[PDB]
Amino acid sequence: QPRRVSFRSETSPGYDPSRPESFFQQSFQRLSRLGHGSYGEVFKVRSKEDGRLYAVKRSMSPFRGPKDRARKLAEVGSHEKVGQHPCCVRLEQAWEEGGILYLQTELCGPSLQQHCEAWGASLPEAQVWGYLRDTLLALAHLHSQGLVHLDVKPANIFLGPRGRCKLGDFGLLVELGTEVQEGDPRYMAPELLQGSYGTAADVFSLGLTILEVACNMELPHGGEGWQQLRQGYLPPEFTAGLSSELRSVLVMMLEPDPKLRATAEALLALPVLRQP
Ligand SMILES: Cc1ccc(O)c(C)c1-n1c(N)c(C(N)=O)c2nc3cc(Br)ccc3nc21
Repeated sequence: QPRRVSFRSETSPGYDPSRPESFFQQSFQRLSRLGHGSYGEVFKVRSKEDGRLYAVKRSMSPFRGPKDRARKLAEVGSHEKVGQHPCCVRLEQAWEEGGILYLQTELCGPSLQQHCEAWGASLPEAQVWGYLRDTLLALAHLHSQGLVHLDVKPANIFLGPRGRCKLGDFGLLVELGTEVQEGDPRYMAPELLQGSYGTAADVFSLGLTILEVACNMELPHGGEGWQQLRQGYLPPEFTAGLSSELRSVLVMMLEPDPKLRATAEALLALPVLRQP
């Protein structure tokens, strides 16, 4: 039986409990599969209730134990803490059935990773600035409530109409308070190695995210190149095309010291990052 999942109607017309098919198969029409992996499968679906378009992600295998169930269900809780924000993916409803967790969110466009692969070059700075502003707005929303995304990267930023984008994938989100999972080392803030976790980590990740898409550069997983991006100076070989304004903003975001690194509110207050 399907049960609703929320951390705040735990018990549908298109779904008959007498029928043996699952709630997902009975109340949704799978138009296409947006992605699949160890996390499970993501489908572009049309709801048989209101007809609007949504995206539903389901886990791959049933819950192994209580720890696995609580680990997967924690994403729903983190998504609720974010709340409704124009630059954050909105969660409609979440439910479990047969040890499988389903998350239904609004349908967004392609991820920033897919867009940059298709463009096959450095993104135009006009597109970069808008994506930097929208993600900073999302980060400022999370940071104001004491939340750290910890996985800001092109794959977790989804494009929208008119050059807008939304932040997604809150599985690694933690609430700073008086349980951290491993993140992508290519976008890892330098202080995370020493266990210093704070909202400043997201700003550094977005800095490397923008640096990657604005220069079409592959971020290193480790080594000397990993250090060079974290010593306070930018690599001149790929940052030549960057404008003086964008380069200065990246230097602010890539400050190795968390105490000195600028905040999302401070960056958004700058005139270059104000909505034109
Ligand atoms: C389904 C879902 C649940 C929770 C959550 O936080 C997010 C961001 C989503 N979610 C979307 N709302 C996507 C979209 N296009 O609207 C979307 N596309 C994906 C593509 C790949 Br490949 C892998 C995972 C994806 N997860 C997605």
